[PDB]
Amino acid sequence: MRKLGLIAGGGALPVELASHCEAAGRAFAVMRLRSFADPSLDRYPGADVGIGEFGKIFKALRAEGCDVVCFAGNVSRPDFSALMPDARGLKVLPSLIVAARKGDDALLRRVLDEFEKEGFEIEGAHEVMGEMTLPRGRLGKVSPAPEHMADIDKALDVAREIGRLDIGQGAVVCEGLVLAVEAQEGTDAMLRRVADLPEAIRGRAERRLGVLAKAPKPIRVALPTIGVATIHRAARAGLAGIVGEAGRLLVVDREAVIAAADDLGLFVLGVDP
Amino acid sequence: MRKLGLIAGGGALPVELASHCEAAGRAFAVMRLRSFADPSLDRYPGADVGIGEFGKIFKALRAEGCDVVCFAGNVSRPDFSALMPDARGLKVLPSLIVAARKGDDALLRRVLDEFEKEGFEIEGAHEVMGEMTLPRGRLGKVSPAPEHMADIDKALDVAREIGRLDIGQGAVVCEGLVLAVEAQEGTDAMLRRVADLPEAIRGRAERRLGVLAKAPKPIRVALPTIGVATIHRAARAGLAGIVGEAGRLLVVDREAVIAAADDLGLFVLGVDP
Ligand SMILES: CCCCCCCCCCC[C@@H](O)CC(=O)N[C@H]1[C@@H](OP(=O)(O)OP(=O)(O)OC[C@H]2O[C@@H](n3ccc(=O)[nH]c3=O)[C@H](O)[C@@H]2O)O[C@H](CO)[C@@H](O)[C@@H]1OC(=O)C[C@H](O)CCCCCCCCCCC
Ligand SMILES: CCCCCCCCCCC[C@@H](O)CC(=O)N[C@H]1[C@@H](OP(=O)(O)OP(=O)(O)OC[C@H]2O[C@@H](n3ccc(=O)[nH]c3=O)[C@H](O)[C@@H]2O)O[C@H](CO)[C@@H](O)[C@@H]1OC(=O)C[C@H](O)CCCCCCCCCCC
Repeated sequence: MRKLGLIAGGGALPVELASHCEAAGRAFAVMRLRSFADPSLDRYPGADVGIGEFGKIFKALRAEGCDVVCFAGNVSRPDFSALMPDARGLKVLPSLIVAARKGDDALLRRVLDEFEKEGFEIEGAHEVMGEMTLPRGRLGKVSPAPEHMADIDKALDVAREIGRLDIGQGAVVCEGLVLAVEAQEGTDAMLRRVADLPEAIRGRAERRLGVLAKAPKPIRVALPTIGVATIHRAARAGLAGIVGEAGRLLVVDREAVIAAADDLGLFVLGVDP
Repeated sequence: MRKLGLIAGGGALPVELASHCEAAGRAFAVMRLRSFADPSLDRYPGADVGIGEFGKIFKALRAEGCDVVCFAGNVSRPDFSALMPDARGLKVLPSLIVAARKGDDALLRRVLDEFEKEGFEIEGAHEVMGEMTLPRGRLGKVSPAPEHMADIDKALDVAREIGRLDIGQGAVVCEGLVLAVEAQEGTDAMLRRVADLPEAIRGRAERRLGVLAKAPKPIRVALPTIGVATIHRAARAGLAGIVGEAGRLLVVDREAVIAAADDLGLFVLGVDP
C-alpha cells in the first residue's frame, strides 16, 4: 500500500486519481503517456512519456521516488513502426510485439510483468477497487424484471467466452439473440451499432429488452469500465440494463451513473463471478 | 432433382435463378416474400406471400404443381407482433417463436423441417451449389503470401466457434488480432466497421493485412454468401483476402468477383472443411 507513480492513460480515471491524490498527499508522480494523457494532468509532478520511452519511464519513476505504480486510463496498441526512441525499451520489446500477436492481453501481460522486473511492485486494481468497483446486486433503484433474467445469464456467458479468446469483453443479448459482440471497436461504438439494428430484433424506449454484459479477461489491473456515457448509449439501443461480475468492473462516477440509469429505467447489476 | 417452386427472399439470388430458370423450362413458380422479394420478379408465375402467410404459400405451391422448393434470397426475422394473417401458420408458429429464442438457425431449422412435413421434399443448396459454389484453392489470380497464412487459419477458427454459438458466421483477423465478429449487423456493416478502425491495427491499400472468413453454421440450404460488394468493402478495410470452406460459401457473380478481387489484389480462397 505504498505510493505513488501514475502511468497516465486517457479519459477520466487519471484525473479521478488526481482528485483522489488531493487526499492522502503521496505525493503522486504522473508519467503522462505522451499520446493519451489529458492536459488536465499538465504540470503535475512526473514526466511526459512517449509510449515507447520504456526506459525513460523507469528512470523517471525511480528519480521521483516511486516503488508502486498505478495504470489508469485508456491506451491503444501503437502502430509499432512509427514508435518513439528509447534504447531501454528494446531488451523487452520483441516479447511485446510477439505477445501482441496473441491479443490485447498477452501484450498487456508482458508489459506489466516487465515492470515487476525493475523492482516496481504494482497493483492498479486494488488502488481503485477500494473506491469505485461494482458491488453485488443492483446499483440503482431499478431491478431486472422476470423478462430479463435469461438475457442476463446469456449475455454474461457470451462475454466470458468471447473474453477467453482475447477477442473482446463485451456482448449484447436481447431475448436470447446475440445482437453484437465487442472486438477492437469499443463499447460505445458497439452500443451504437445496436441502436442501428432494425427495431424488430431489439427493445425500444418504452419496452426495454436486452442486456449489455462486460467481463474479464480471465485471471487483474486492467478491468472492463463503464460510466455515464455507457448508460445513455445503452439507453438509445433500447437495452434494459448492464451486468458485470462483482469486483470485476469499474464504474466511473457511480452516483451520476446511478442517477442516469434510474431516470432512464435501466438496471445495473453486479453478479457473483 | 424435380422442380420448381421458388421462395423469394431478396437480393440477386432470386433473380439469379430466374435467369437460370430461363434454361430448363420448369416452369418455376415464385412465392414472392411480400416484404423482401424484388419487383424484378413481379408477375412471374406464383404469388405474393406475407411471411406469415404460411398456409397460403402451401396451397399456392400445391396449386401450381410444386413438389420441390428452393430458398433463395436474404430474409430477416420478423417483428412477430406485427405479423400478417394466416391460420395455417399457427399450428407450427410457437415452435418457430420458441426456436427463434435460440438463434437465427434454430428458427431456420424449424421452418424448413416444417415444409418437409407437407410433402415438399426440398434442398435449396444443391440446386445452386452446382452452379455457384466456392471451389478449393484460389478463385482469382492472387494467392495468399506467407504473411497471410496465420490469419487465414485463425479467422476461420474464430468464424466456426462464433458460428456454433449461433452468434454469427463471419469474423476478421489481422496479424492475429480479431478486429471484428459478425452478429446481426451483416457482413457489409462489419467490413465497414473495420475500415473505421484505427489504421494502426489494420492493413492499408498498399500493404494489405488480414482476412475475412465466413463459414457455417454446422450441419445445409442457407450458406454464407459473398459477391462483388464484399470485394471492395473488403478492400476499403485493407484486408488481403477472403476465405471460406469449399462448397460452403456462395459466390454471387463469380467472374465479376474474380475480376474485382484481382484488380484490387485480394485473394479469395476455399479451404477444405
Ligand atoms: C508498446 C506499448 C504497449 C502498450 C500496451 C497496449 C495494450 C493495448 C490493450 C490494453 C488494454 C486496453 O485495450 C484496455 C484499456 O486500456 N483499459 C481502459 C479502457 O477500458 P475498456 O473497457 O477497454 O473501455 P471501453 O471504451 O470499451 O468502455 C468504457 C465505457 O465507459 C465509458 N466511459 C469511459 C470513461 C469515462 O471517463 N466515462 C465513461 O462514461 C465509455 O463511454 C464506454 O462506454 O477504457 C477505460 C476508460 O478510461 C479505462 O477505465 C480502462 O483502464 C484500465 O482498465 C487500465 C488500463 O488498461 C491501463 C493501461 C494499459 C497498460 C498501459 C501500460 C503500457 C505503457 C507503458 C509505457 C512505458
Ligand atoms: C416467421 C418467419 C420466419 C422466417 C425465418 C427468419 C430467419 C432469420 C434468419 C435466416 C437466415 C438469414 O439470416 C441468412 C439469409 O437470409 N441468407 C442470405 C444472406 O446471406 P448472409 O451471409 O446472411 O448475407 P450477408 O449480407 O451477411 O453477406 C452477404 C455478402 O454478399 C454481398 N452480396 C450479396 C448479394 C448480392 O447480390 N451481391 C453481393 O455482393 C453483400 O454485400 C455481403 O457483403 O444474404 C445472401 C444475399 O442475398 C443470401 O445469399 C443468403 O441466402 C441464403 O443463404 C438462403 C436464405 O437463407 C433462404 C431464406 C431463409 C428461409 C426463408 C424461409 C421462411 C419463409 C417461409 C414463409 C412461408
